[PDB]
Amino acid sequence: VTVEEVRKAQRAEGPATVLAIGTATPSNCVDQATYPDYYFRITNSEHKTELKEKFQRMCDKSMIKKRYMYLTEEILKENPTVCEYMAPSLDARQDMVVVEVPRLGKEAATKAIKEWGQPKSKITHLVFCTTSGVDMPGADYQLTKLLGLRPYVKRLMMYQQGCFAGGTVLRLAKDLAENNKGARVLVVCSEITAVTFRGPSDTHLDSLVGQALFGDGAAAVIIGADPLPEVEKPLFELVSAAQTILPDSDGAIDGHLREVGLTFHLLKDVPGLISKNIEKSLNEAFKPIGISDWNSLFWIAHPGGPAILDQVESKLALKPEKLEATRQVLSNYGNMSSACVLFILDEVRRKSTEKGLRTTGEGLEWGVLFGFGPGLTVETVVLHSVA
Amino acid sequence: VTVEEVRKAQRAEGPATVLAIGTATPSNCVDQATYPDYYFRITNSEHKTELKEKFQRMCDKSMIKKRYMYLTEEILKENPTVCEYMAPSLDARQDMVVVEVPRLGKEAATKAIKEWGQPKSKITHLVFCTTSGVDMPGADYQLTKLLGLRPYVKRLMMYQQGCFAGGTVLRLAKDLAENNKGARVLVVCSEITAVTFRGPSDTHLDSLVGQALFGDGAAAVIIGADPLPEVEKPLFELVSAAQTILPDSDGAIDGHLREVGLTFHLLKDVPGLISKNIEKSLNEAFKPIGISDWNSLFWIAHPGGPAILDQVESKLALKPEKLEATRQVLSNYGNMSSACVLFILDEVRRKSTEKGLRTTGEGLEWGVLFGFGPGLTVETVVLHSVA
Repeated sequence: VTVEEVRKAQRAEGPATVLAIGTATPSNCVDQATYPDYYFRITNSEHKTELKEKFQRMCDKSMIKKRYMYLTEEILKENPTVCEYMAPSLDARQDMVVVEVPRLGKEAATKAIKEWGQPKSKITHLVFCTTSGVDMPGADYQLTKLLGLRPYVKRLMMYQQGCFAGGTVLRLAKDLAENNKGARVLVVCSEITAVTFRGPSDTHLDSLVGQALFGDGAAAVIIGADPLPEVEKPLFELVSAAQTILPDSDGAIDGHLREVGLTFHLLKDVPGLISKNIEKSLNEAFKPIGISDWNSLFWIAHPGGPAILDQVESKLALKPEKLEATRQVLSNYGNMSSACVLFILDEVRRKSTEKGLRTTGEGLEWGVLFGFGPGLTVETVVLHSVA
Repeated sequence: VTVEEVRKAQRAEGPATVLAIGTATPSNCVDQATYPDYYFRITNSEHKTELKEKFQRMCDKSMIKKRYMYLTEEILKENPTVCEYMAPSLDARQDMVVVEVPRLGKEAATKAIKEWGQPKSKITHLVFCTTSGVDMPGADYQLTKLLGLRPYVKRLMMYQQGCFAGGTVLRLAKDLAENNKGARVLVVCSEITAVTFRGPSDTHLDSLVGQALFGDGAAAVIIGADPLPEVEKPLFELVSAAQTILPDSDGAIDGHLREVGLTFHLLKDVPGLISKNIEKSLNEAFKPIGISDWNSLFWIAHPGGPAILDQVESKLALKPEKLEATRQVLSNYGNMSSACVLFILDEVRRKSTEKGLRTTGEGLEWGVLFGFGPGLTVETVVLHSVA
């Protein structure tokens, strides 16, 4: 037998297809309205009255109503170094997220697999993504053990990538599914802010921004090409996937894993940089297939913060309806990093089904999924809806 | 315009092909024969006679002649916490490797690209792998920046996987190259032991094994499908790629990133586990091809330790010269983790040319590449040589 013959028999035929979506969050629901009172109490910072006033404004303008957090008051009372702005606490943080990340990931994966309707032994690939903690063997191994997947599942562990990774994992699963016949890829993004939670500082307001925006959550997706008729139910098709680094964006967002845990730094105008350059990525993606009206697409954008959405909306003159699904998730979950865009994808097909629309993409044919993160990196995924 | 139409024009035709191999190490060469004297001196443990005696026997049995290490005596003098067995030192270690890992990686990448002969702007994908530190943005961004790759290069950052990742990155690049027409993938593995280096402890001899085996190094590979005639020169073909977790190997190899840096643990007979199970991976991979004689293959195996090679050799009854290239790399470089098999792959084709053999695979047609690591995980890649 020749290599050319193996290649022919080994590869799939059709486009990568989203076959199921499942989501999960911690049980502790934290409402944004009174978070500043709670936050400044548990971090023993109630004497910092002016800084609390600043934080109240941050939360009021975050356009977040609630978040879900693994960290509770009880847990934080047992981990006082985590409550400090900067105290040695990495070990404490790691002990938490090394367990919680794959645990929450399992919940999302179970729901996705349940929707899927196929035996979990049919899962051939696993892409696990997180920005919360690192370990060897990784969370991918732990999840495989918790779920009881086949030991010969082909795993890819994606650590410490940040907010754009939601697009990255789809970009990955696409090539895995399309290049391997019978391949069914379980994608899981799980994020826990226990690694980034910390007390307030008067001279580090960019770190406070994180405390106002980031929430916990996990999302899982099954992806495969050549869907089995009747048995499997396509939701979306992955058409193409691009990644790029924005011009003049060096050091805009930095995150370092230190003895004090994961630190968060903002140096440049992230909303300005994204809105200034995003149309270039839209052109690159959609010019080949003859689309120039961005309002004719159904949208999924990472809600890093409300300012990104507002300025992208303004720059492109998007109708308010376009980013409704995005803003809805931001409102009800906050910024769950890499998992966000998968929650939003789930929201789009939900509202489409509920409204009884022509397609899973709000009745539209083509869509776009955006991830934004450190780099500054922009992930662009072209989507097609299903009837 | 249809999705099906896009897919047909989007994919590549032929098998993923290795077009170039480049390697690099720190300039500081460390002699293994006298390493026990040096190591126990620089870690202020000269008074630990019995332990030093044990370490001398470890080093003598390691079958390593020398290693290359970024860590010099000068650097260790300025970072005393790194010399201790367990002292807070992660920040010091991170400051080192966040820079060195992409620096050494670029050195290897430049060599590969030079052999390749094409413009670096023809690189469409970057797979970067390392077990040495984490940062946001990651080493993949830094490499893209330093090397001057196009901003829209599609990056995959693989952190904290360990020794089996040498096979993982090939499995990855295989799908990226074969599913995307014109795709050319730069794969880079870069490993720096500055994260794991620590002083000796009476009651943690498994950690001491690491100090005897692990060395620094980086390897880079250009991978693509549909090689251009004349201008590009194929070296190997990637036929298939598998991954699996061995039975009853739970917790055989653990690695934890903590405030003392990266720790290393052994709990089970790793050589025994691999040797006992490796033939299952061989059959699973080669029964389809119609091969059952493992001596008809050319071999690349991760030299985790000499014991693994010796027990695999006897278990399969391999002719002694089958693991010649593997042992040669172990002797000259030690265990460079994920980069090892790429050094060995380079050794095989150089050695074959030097012998004037009919193929790049020691004059043979089919070959196998193994990675072993935390899981206990095994990666298996079927290779085909080039005339």
